[PDB]
Amino acid sequence: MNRPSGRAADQLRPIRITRHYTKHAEGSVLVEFGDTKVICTVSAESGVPRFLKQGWLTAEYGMLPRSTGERNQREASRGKQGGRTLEIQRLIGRSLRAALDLSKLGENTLYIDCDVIQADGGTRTASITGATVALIDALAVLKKRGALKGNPLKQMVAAVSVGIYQGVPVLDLDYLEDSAAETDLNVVMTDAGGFIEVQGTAEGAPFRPAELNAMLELAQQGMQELFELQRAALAE
Amino acid sequence: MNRPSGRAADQLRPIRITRHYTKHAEGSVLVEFGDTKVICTVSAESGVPRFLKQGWLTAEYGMLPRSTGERNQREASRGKQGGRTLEIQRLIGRSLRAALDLSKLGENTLYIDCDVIQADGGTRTASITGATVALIDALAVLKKRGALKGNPLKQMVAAVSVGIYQGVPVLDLDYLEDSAAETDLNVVMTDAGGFIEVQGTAEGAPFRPAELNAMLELAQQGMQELFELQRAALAE
Amino acid sequence: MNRPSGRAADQLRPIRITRHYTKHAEGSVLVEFGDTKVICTVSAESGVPRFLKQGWLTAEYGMLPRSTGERNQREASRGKQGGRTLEIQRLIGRSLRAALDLSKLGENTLYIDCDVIQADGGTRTASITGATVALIDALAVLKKRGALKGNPLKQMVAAVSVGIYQGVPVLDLDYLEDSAAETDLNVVMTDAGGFIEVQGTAEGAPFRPAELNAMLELAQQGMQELFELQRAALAE
Amino acid sequence: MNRPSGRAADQLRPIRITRHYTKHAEGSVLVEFGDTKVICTVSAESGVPRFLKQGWLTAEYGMLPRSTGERNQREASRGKQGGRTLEIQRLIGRSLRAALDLSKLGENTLYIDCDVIQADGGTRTASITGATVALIDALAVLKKRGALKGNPLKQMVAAVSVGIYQGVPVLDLDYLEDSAAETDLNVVMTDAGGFIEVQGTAEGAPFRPAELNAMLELAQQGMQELFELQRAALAE
Amino acid sequence: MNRPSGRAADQLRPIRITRHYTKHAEGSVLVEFGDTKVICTVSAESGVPRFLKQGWLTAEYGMLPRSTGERNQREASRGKQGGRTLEIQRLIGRSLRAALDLSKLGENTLYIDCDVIQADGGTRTASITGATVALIDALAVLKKRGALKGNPLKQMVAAVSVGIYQGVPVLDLDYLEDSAAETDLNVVMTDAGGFIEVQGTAEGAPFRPAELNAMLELAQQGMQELFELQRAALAE
Amino acid sequence: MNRPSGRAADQLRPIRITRHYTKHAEGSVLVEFGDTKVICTVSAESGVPRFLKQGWLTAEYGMLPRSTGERNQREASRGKQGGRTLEIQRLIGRSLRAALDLSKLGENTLYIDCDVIQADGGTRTASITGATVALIDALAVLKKRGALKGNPLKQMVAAVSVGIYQGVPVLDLDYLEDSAAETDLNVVMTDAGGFIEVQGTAEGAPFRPAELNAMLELAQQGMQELFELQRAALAE
Repeated sequence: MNRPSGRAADQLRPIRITRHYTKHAEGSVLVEFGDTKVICTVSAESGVPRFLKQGWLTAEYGMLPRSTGERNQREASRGKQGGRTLEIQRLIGRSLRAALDLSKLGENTLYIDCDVIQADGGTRTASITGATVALIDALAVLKKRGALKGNPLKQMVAAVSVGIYQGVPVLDLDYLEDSAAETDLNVVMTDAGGFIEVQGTAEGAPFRPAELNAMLELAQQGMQELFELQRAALAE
Repeated sequence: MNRPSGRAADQLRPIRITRHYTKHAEGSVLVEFGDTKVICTVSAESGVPRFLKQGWLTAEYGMLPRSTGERNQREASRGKQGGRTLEIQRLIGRSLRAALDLSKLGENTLYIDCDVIQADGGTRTASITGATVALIDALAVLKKRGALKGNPLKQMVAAVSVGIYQGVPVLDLDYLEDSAAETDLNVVMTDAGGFIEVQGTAEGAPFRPAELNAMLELAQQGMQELFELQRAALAE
Repeated sequence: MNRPSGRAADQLRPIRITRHYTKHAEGSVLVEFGDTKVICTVSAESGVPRFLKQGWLTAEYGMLPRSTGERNQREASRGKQGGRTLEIQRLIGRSLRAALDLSKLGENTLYIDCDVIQADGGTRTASITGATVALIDALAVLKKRGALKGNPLKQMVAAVSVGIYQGVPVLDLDYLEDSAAETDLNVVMTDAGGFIEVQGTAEGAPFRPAELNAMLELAQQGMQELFELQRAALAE
Repeated sequence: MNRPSGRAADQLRPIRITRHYTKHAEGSVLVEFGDTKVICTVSAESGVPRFLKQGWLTAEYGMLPRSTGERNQREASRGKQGGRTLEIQRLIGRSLRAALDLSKLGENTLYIDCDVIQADGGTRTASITGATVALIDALAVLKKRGALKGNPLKQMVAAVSVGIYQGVPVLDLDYLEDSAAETDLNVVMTDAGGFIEVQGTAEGAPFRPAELNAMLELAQQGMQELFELQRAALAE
Repeated sequence: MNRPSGRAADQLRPIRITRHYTKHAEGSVLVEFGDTKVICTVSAESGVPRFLKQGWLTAEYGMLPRSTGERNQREASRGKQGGRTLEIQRLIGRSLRAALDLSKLGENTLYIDCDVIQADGGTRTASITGATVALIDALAVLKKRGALKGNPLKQMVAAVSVGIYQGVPVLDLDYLEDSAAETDLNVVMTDAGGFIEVQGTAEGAPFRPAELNAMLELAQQGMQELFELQRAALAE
Repeated sequence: MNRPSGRAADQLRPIRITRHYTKHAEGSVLVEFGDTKVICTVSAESGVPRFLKQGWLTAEYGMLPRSTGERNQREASRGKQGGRTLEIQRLIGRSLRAALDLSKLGENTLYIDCDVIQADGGTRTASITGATVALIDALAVLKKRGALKGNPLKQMVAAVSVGIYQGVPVLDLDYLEDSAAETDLNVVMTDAGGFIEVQGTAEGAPFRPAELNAMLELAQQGMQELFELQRAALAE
């Protein structure tokens, strides 16, 4: 079993999170999972949709037409967001809201925008891992503006994928591996080691209990390195 | 812990699958998970999208405007299918294709249409469980027409949900339970006991390993009753 | 002249109206005109569009993808309602509003949803005939809730079609007859024997006065059986 | 009973048909029904949609934003054609195809475009009456080009409306009358005096048999003047 | 160098502006630049979009399907306005607003609708030149209604094009010339001889300074005749 | 007159062009005009739209939701590209095609994608200036693949804007200046000093001849520095 990148089965790709990446957002990060590069921004808006309950957070995902090996059609000109985009967006939104105590956010709405500049697998996991850092920077801004009702950060959140490649569970899939793997798992967890999201899919041979547990265990292991990178970035 | 329906935590709702429900489809079933009633039809078409590889199977999901407690906007007049619909459709399509050896299906395309007539939770799981029966009836039709290349049925597939209600994992959620539960799990498995799909989401307290395993174990248990019902229906 | 179904020229198909068909709507009926099966629900909403004048009633029509012999494209995924759908919807809305004294309905809006589960001609006429029964059940609900300003039911309404098949006017067309007939008539009438809608179209030989009168007379005749069925259903 | 225009109940508005109105179309007419002014063009195209059977004819309807008393939203910017437009378009298409022996049209497709420059009721009837003249001019062009298979003109077609105003059936409704009338009738007939289309609708008191016959008789009467105007225009 | 129309390089096409063309608009003009015929209407509406600052003016452009040599698809049925339409609309809106002191217009919104009945080049320039006359008629109406805050007419505005045909700058391009020319210029100026819009584009040989100045000088020259025609029309 | 950035009236912002920016495109550049940062990629595709004549080149423009001071709605979710986007896209496409001898490009189609990562005025001019460099890199790739018919590069192309700020013509506008200026000019020129595009617009006081010439002269002056930067980047 030899991964295309020469990486070991339990080895993450080189990762880097850069804060204050673009100048307008209350929070802006360039997150890099190897060749996967995504810009995640957080935009604070006054008011809320239809609540009286707490604040709100919603997310959107986008890809540059040639962030991919083969050009992908611009959803703007096709006049419609595909199933994949909607799936990834919802995931991001759920994941980030799970990290917040919306009642302490105030009557504000946070807009998360994750745009893939260069894709090579795991854009959704990189997006969540990086968006969390951007989110924290944004909360510091709103706190400064005295627009919050306490510290809404419940707990850090990160994500990573796992897939069966050459019959072996490998961590943090790149495009080639994801294209070849018929069985994969996307996981979103917190600092406390709690799962907020687990999604496993099998196109051919169904994955059995031990198999799933094996993938789950590999993901948790690598999750620790991600939280570390997030903290390091926030302390830099 | 008392479920709204008075059902035990490990008890499925009354279930029934009726074949040859509507007269035009090559396969048509009315599947009932308690008050959740869905019509699942299979439409065989000659030819395939863009392949040379095998046949194909794709699925669509729909709900009647008042199949729900509160009227839901007709996607046709809104001129767009929402995120939920796209999510459910993709799941159904993946699940049913997993049940087939597309290479033995021939140069044909199977259209799966799952429409909710009355909803009360678990429309996607009922849809998959019932669609499989409809799919088998459809394969018998194509076989008769001598349009297949062997028996494409790899293995039966069924689905069920599980959620944390009143701090307890309960099987086959109705609308009230799903509305209250912040942690749930949707699972799609096969006869051999293999998973083809596992999706767990937590909006509040993240679910821990044992918790997930507990939900997974409850789902598998109830999955056996579903395969039984499917066989009984096909032998009737 | 032998109709495909073996039915006489002045014979309606077997008809049945089932009330309280699905559990959420204020009114819900399964109406059956032979093999044509439509679910008609009525959804009461507080308030009105842009009036100060009276209540309101609007209708929508839909078909399951395989409610037809040949699969029809789901308007939701095509992202647009076709001409036929809009035509049928408007007809239903006009027909049902004609049955009401909107000034006695109160500041409420009634949503009529007619979805074809199985089609075999006359879906629009079955829809109107059945929707009226559902509408009455809904009015009883609003009356109970003390949300009305008197009894808004002006008069019962029903509908039926007529077409020239094999050179002979035949009543209540099925799909085969409608497909073959180049001259047809759709009629919507009331208890008092008044017309609220008359639509005759000829694709080939134009229909002459006597011809139209003949079709009109045949429709009125069969209309009496429909009002009878509606009353019987409401008294059951 | 005094009509707004001072016109008698059986009196048509001043009518005029001008051929070769705009220079690009194979047929182009400005038809005027009083203050209702519509430009009807016919565009000949080589080939056909999906036939092997005959030629084809399809129609489209449009209104200038201020062809109406109150500005109406441009369907182009709303990105959608309303129910009214689709209804009128289909009617026009059916009406004009009824006038043709499509088998003698050849493998060609005729595009009918009816655009209202100034509206004051009866735009659809004026459209049909004028489009027929444009259609004939277009057929002469294709005949000259030797693109036809004989003379496809089966018979002239014209249209007019009738409505109950002040309790009296009046011929050729203007906007004010149509706005006030709760009962109206649109009719499309041929030279031979045959009906190709009859549509009567009642919003309040249903119209009875004699009433309908009365409206029908008034329409036929005025139809003769229209065929006369069409012939006069074609002989000019 | 011989222009298709036999016109000299510095000669405008025959031009005519007819006011009060259609009866509903507060301002309505038929403007004719040779075979290019456009109807320009102005619709006054009470209130404004999102301002507190002044009134507003916005414009829309449309073409009849066969106003062109070859039928152009109706944007209404395509459900979208093309790039060309949006470009022309914005230009018209900017041009006409430049002619107004919006602060003296009051809390009103003017809707400009320019629809091409017959096209032969320069529809956008004819549109602006004619819309200005319609705009003035509309202002007189609002003034009469005492809905204005003074005279908002800052200065008359007109437009014309210039292009390199056969290596020579020619004024007011028709369709054939515009189709052949790789270098053209559209200009919008005022009475005082000031430019509000200048747009030059070269598809092949880039145009040099002197070349541009030459085109600019030719346009200004012909602009005087246009202002003359506008005044003559308003004094008629 | 003091520009917000402290820049002189004839001083360009700091500019930088980085080639091979993202790894998938045949050409990819990050172009920076001060705080305006745009990624321009070129995607080579085999074949052409509807030609037999030469190759083709088309362009698309996009902005990240928070590439702007205030979040701008994602066109993908709005399901439509605004007027501004279409305008900029067309400009880019025209500009880049002007730089090519499409007959020497072969039966290929070049897709230009310009996405704004951070905006601060002049995104369209930066886009064109940078896209040209990306285009050249892409041509070298196709030449290597032996897919071209000679060297299609006719001449380098660059662009810059000019506007009246504080009554003075200033070069290369940032967002603040563009927001304040009522008179601006966008220009696209070639190496030979030829204009391929000139667009001047005035919202208030119309710009006179000398004024336009002054802006034009300032633009040409700064254009030389841009061609220099492009060459330097290609020789690096």
